[PDB]
Amino acid sequence: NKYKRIFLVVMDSVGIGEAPDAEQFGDLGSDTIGHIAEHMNGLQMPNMVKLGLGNIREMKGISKVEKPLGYYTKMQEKSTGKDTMTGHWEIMGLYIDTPFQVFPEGFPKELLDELEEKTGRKIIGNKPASGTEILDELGQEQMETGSLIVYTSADSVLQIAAHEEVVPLDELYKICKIARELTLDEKYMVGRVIARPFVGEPGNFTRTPNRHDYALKPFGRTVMNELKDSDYDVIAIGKISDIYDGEGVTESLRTKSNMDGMDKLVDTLNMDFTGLSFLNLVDFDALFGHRRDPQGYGEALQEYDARLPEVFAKLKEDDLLLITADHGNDPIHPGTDHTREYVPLLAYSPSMKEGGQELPLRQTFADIGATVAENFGVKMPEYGTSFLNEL
Ligand SMILES: O=P([O-])(O)O[C@H]1O[C@H](COP(=O)(O)O)[C@@H](O)[C@H](O)[C@H]1O
Ligand SMILES: [Mn+2]
Ligand SMILES: [Mn+2]
Ligand SMILES: [Mn+2]
Repeated sequence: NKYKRIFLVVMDSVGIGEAPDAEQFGDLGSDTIGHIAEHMNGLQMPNMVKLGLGNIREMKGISKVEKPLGYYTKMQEKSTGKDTMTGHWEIMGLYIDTPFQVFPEGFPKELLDELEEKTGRKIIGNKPASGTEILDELGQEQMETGSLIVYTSADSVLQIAAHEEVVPLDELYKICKIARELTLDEKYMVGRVIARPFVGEPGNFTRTPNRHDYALKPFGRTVMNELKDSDYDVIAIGKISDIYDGEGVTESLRTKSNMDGMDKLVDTLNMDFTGLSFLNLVDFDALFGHRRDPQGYGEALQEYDARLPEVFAKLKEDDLLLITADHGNDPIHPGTDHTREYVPLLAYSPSMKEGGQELPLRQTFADIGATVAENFGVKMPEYGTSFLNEL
């Protein structure tokens, strides 16, 4: 094998400019990194610059270098949707025709009607809201009526909140499983159903750790499945295990923040493994992209960049570092949804003694999966073209 360990980092939502098919999505003009760089009066990302980020595209404060540390290009998404699951499933070798839906105006009446019909309970709320906002507003009504608070976020989720002393936990879980079945329907395909039990009294409600998620498995066996089946390590960091519903995962490391994510990445560099360490840095998307906060996004990008030299120092000759994203989420764009953008690709190993070069544009995110598969000698995915030989 060319590399003993591959470290794959998804900077969630860190797009590098509108894709050729952005118009279809109402995403003309989108540019996640570029608009952030303009907001910041120049982004300070010297380490990503050293890798070749500016060689992909020059942006304010992000210039090309003559000798990038590794190879660089961008990737184009082939799957229909621009959600996190689609992006990640494509990265790991799939093609996803059916997009996961978001619900800025709540769920269709047809779906909620069937959920009421199957559960024998009324549904209230039906809007995007934070857990805290929706409980403050509707918690008391929920307690008094035995209704279900159904809500969403800016992502593809359906959340059901019920008080633990009013709706027994096992009943809430049964209801969520019903909702999970009803939402395997392309009219209202949600990525994730989430049980949101809460306790307390009016003016003092708190969600409990009895939260449970109901995810969909990837629509196909992924490169991760193939690595696991061939007795390789597949270490998932952060949201990765959840995104793939555990498929192909041999170890999962929970993270609480981007900095904690980098700490866990460092933890994996310190581990003797053979296979894949796969990190998702979610703060970019969750805290900054969706909240349309270019300042916070810029600061987070600078915080992430400052962590990289330690990663560079720990990489061995037979390690490969891959840095990419799963879509865009331009924090100066209308609405609250993701944006259809190219994503950067940087590929670096210390064994690249004369630095890197430009790779041909990756025509599907599955080029990553194909590269990982070829490296480890496992079954090649149906989609994707490996760039292993180019490195
Ligand atoms: O909590 P996570 O990280 O699993 O994230 C989950 O809940 C969040 C809501 O958080 P809240 O209602 O507390 O503001 C959603 O944005 C996210 O799509 C969902 O997967
Ligand atoms: Mn848009
Ligand atoms: Mn994402
Ligand atoms: Mn998102």
